[PDB]
Amino acid sequence: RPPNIVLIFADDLGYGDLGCYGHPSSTTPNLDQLAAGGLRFTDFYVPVSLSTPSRAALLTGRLPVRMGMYPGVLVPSSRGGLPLEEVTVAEVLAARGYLTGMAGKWHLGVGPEGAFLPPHQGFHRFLGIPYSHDQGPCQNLTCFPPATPCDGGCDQGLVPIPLLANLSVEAQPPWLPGLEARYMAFAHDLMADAQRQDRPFFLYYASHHTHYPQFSGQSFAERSGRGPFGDSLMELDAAVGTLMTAIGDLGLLEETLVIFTADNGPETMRMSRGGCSGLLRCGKGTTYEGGVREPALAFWPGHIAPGVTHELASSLDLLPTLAALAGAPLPNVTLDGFDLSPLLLGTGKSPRQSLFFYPSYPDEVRGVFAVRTGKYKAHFFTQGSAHSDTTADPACHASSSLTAHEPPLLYDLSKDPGENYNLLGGATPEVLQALKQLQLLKAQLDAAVTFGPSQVARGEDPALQICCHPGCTPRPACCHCPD
Amino acid sequence: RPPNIVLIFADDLGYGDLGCYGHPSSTTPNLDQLAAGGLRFTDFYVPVSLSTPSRAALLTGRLPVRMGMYPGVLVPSSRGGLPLEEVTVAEVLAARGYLTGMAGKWHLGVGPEGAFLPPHQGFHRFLGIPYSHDQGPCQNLTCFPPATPCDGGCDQGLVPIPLLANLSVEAQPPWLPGLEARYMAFAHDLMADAQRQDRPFFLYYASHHTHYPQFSGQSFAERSGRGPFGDSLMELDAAVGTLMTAIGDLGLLEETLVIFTADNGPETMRMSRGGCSGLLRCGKGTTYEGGVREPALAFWPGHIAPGVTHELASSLDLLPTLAALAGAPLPNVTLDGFDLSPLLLGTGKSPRQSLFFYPSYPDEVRGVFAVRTGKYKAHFFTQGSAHSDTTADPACHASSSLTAHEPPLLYDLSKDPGENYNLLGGATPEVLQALKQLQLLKAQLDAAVTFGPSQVARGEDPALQICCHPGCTPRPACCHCPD
Ligand SMILES: *[C@@H]1O[C@H](CO)[C@@H](O[C@@H]2O[C@H](CO)[C@@H](O)[C@H](O)[C@H]2NC(C)=O)[C@H](O)[C@H]1NC(C)=O
Ligand SMILES: *[C@@H]1O[C@H](CO)[C@@H](O[C@@H]2O[C@H](CO)[C@@H](O)[C@H](O)[C@H]2NC(C)=O)[C@H](O)[C@H]1NC(C)=O
Ligand SMILES: *[C@H]1O[C@H](CO)[C@@H](O)[C@H](O)[C@H]1NC(C)=O
Ligand SMILES: *[C@H]1O[C@H](CO)[C@@H](O)[C@H](O)[C@H]1NC(C)=O
Ligand SMILES: [Ca+2]
Ligand SMILES: [Ca+2]
Repeated sequence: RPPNIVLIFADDLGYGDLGCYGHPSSTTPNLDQLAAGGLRFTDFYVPVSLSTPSRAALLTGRLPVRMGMYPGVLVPSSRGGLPLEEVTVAEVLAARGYLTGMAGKWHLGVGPEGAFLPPHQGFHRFLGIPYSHDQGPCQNLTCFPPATPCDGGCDQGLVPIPLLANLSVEAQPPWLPGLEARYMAFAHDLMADAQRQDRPFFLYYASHHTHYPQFSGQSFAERSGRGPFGDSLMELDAAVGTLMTAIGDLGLLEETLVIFTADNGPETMRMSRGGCSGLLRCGKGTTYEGGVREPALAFWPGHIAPGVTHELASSLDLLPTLAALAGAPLPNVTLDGFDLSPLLLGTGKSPRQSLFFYPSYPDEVRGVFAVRTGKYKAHFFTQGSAHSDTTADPACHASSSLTAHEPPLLYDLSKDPGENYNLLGGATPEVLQALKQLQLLKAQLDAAVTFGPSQVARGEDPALQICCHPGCTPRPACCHCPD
Repeated sequence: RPPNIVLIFADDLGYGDLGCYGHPSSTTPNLDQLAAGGLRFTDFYVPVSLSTPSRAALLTGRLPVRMGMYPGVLVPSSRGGLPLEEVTVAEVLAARGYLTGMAGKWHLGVGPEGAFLPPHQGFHRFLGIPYSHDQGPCQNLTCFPPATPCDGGCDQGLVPIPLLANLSVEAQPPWLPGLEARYMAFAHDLMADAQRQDRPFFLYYASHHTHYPQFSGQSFAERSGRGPFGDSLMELDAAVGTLMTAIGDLGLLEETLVIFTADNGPETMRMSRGGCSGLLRCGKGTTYEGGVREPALAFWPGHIAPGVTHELASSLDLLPTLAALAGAPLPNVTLDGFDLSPLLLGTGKSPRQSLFFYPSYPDEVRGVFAVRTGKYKAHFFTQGSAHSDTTADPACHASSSLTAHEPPLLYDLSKDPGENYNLLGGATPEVLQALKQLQLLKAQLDAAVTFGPSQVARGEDPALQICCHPGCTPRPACCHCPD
């Protein structure tokens, strides 16, 4: 019998946000304990620094550019979404007799009759928002009780964010200070049912947590010490705790594999209400460490030895890793990941020796922007980001345009993870030997990988906006059904 | 019977260097365990971001500007040093019947016949270099065995660094790849003797560790994963381990209070071979968090509850804290510190509510550069530093000259410890109320504190350079006695 997999996927969390990762004020008790009793990756990456592509790669285990999950992210009125031909981790496990279930943010397309929603991609049960919770007007919405409004107002001219239970709207807009509660409930039931069915569950908890606007329940409002972002993180931390408790009460501790990560770097344009990359450079939207290197914590008593690994690993490896643990047959499609089970089980090292990064807006001409092999990371193309704005380092700002590099900026991450000192900026046979390998790795991938038809380029059709009242007037303002 | 105090004082270590503080490659096993089994301060500060003044404040418990320990640091040919009228933590404990002992860097003056050396300031035994180990030519010196030279060559035109055993030279220059060994030996003996004398020991371990040039024994050379700086840190970590072991073998675990800290922020001009402030801003020489906020770890089983405190605390508080634990009578002099024992013993909160910072080169006209109260830190004067050069943020570079601020740059460290978003940059009654308190605190201190006669201004007399061969020729090149 395979393990009970629980894959938590935080939204917009930085490398230096968790308490166990070095943040001064952040309050993350449950996660620190999870990290104290299980593996803690120091070098865990994501292929792209954005929600849509990152999430796409997590579920399919393939590079975003293959399935056309570019450029940028999907909006509510988008026509495209994650192709059904693409097999997700949920589909692979479902066939293995798993009771799959998702709670929260999808952001992988909605389409016509909801053809791109979770139920069609492999999940049995679902409860959550089809996209980023800020992609809908939030002027009237309350982020913190009793009646503290959400700052910014979010995206205007759009239908209020709906809370989809499978394929039907349960609320619109859902009460944010209590949205989290519904997810934990949905989780507990999913696990309980799976237990009394003698069936292994797969809980994909994609939290809206630490993505803007920052929201929380009365139990966390001004209770973190780190303000709005802190309160929102404290809730995410509690959510992990309640899940661990629920699993504990069911006696499934040594029979449950828990994984935690974030989809991309901190949106620093959010300032005091945004994440923190820590020592890493820049954040969301950039190919710098601060935008692609996300935290990670493996937990599974009796199988996962408590420690800290520096082995190379990516979210692209989760599908094969989880498939291997479940004994589930791997798909025919060419996966860009590896089986990290040896690393987790402590029976060997990670197969990951090289990493490839693509920008927010990629293209077949330039190709991969950054490539890492061992401790060396080359930067063939550097670019700033609006998401990485307001910081002290000008290399992150949107002002910094796309610049080419020949030879590429070579960084020894083992001694310079902050990417401040370029080696080629001037050599050493070791460095020179690495340069050649990195330049070849790029060329070999660019030639092999072929960009799939851009889904985001399919266009926007406002008629696709999920409305609570079908055939309503005047849309979209008339689509309501609060709690 | 009072506790066995062991005060470790690292040299040039950053906030984000230790593994338990969030560094990706740093290898610090022993220190992480020390931090896992005892208090870990997230907000621990030092009055000035330089060796001499910082160290002066540690031992005397008073602000560097009072005793004239400015401007900058003391050189080998300096005439001044820490005034004997000033009572150190060693003197207070000595009267309490403590077997005081120091190992390593002094950097608090040498003077004429060594009138400023440890033996005159309160230490019974001593073994270490009278100042920074880079303040002497290191072209021929070996930093890493078998024969890997020290980079940079260090300070030229000076007498090679001597290893002073009390008041007499034991070696000059001492073998660096084995200097650490001598200190640990000296420590073990100090503790053993104190034990068989039924007397409490006071071990002040001022390591040269992580100060340039980076050195290490064969047991750490290319063994840290983080290069030269990593190897040097791994040794410092081992040094802490061997001390813990020695204390363990003597059965003095629950009877020994261990404290770890650094004197100032990371010298970033050293680049890949320098420290790391982490999320904090700038480093050594600046009044920014990265230069004044140092790591800290309290350890004392059965008395120190394992946790992480965010309470305000400074190195200025160590003297009174340690004096209180030892039951030792506090000196008549006005101390700028507080008794942190309640915090350590978990019987209460810290008395520290405000912190004051002075620049590398201070003056009576400008006064304190930065003031902190609770979670707000004002910047009345900002300045860069040559020590903080080569970084990405231009506010740290020496290029950034001393600029005044009215109103001062107000930062809410609880949500913005990185000092990126100025509040007054534009308010909130809370902020406005804090501004007034901070502006008053500055004015009240500037008026009260009177600058003591600048010791570093006393001049340089080359005849004061410690020479192995007295009445030698041709000096200083002729002062030798290796191992
Ligand atoms: C999503 O739809 C499925 C049915 O397609 C729901 O599953 C049933 O849920 C009830 C409890 O509400 C159980 O008693 C049934 O055994 C479930 N059937 C199966 C086949 O699993 C599921 O609850 C729905 N979830 C949401 C959030 O709407
Ligand atoms: C520093 O000087 C003191 C004497 O002033 C030395 O102390 C003696 O050390 C020996 C061992 O070497 C002991 O047997 C004596 O009992 C010690 N006497 C006292 C009064 O403590 C000390 O060893 C010297 N240390 C160095 C490093 O030179
Ligand atoms: C709140 O105001 C916004 C415009 O600021 C509008 O879009 C929304 O419909 C209003 N809703 C309520 C409940 O007042
Ligand atoms: C080594 O060379 C330096 C000059 O580069 C000189 O100061 C020193 O005395 C020399 N020592 C030896 C042992 O060669
Ligand atoms: Ca995201
Ligand atoms: Ca120093």
